Amino acid sequence: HWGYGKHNGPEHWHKDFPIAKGERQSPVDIDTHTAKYDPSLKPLSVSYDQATSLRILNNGHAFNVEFDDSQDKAVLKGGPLDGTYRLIQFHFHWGSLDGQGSEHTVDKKKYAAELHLVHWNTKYGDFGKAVQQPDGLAVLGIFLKVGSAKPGLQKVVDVLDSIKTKGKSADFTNFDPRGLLPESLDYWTYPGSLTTPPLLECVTWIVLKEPISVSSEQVLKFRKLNFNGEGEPEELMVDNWRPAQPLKNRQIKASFK
Ligand SMILES: [Zn+2]
Repeated sequence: HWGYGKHNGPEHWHKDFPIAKGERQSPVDIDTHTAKYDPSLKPLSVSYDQATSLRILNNGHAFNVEFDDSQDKAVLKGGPLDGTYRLIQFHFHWGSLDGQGSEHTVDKKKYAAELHLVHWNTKYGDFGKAVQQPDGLAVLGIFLKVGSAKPGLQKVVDVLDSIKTKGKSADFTNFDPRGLLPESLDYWTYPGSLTTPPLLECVTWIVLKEPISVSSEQVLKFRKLNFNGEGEPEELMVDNWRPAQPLKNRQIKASFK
């Protein structure tokens, strides 16, 4: 099955998921000089005050912090978006080394990791229906660099030992995703895809310009996770990122000058 090894990594995915070679695949390189300011964007609205986290799951390719998405509790609106998008989960992609790990790049620069806050358009009723639509999802992407600790990340880091291996979950209530955001909401946006199989072309990407800083120790804890299940050969969950895909007939827009 697909993964991030030599034998089953991104360069193989097209065999089972031909949309891997599609017209609007993600991630992409963000060429900051060619992105264009778009006056027509609306201000981004990130409304996370009423968020209800539920659980954290090691799904074998990342860990997802899952939310109650049965009401409009944690929603994204504005920016390029029409309508209301509900937070369903967030997860990260990260490297084996601090010099790689992000999926998007900025002028070819790779960050140590990238946070994806995944939201679905409430007009489509559930996530599964939303991923079948061209405007089904909105994913807020945030780069991570290594420097100072991120205090709002620590609660995530410290539960990771309980979900070391694929298929493990743990209760994860009362986590506040506001503690993962940078100061600025300036962003780039473009139409793209899921970055994991099934690679569906259903995402409006909103990638923040300002990275967050995490500590060495925090990223090192990400790197102790396992891709494998308990009782299978240990394979560290590292380098779980898809590289940049061709931009094709897309323009990246900026919210800022
Ligand atoms: Zn992701």
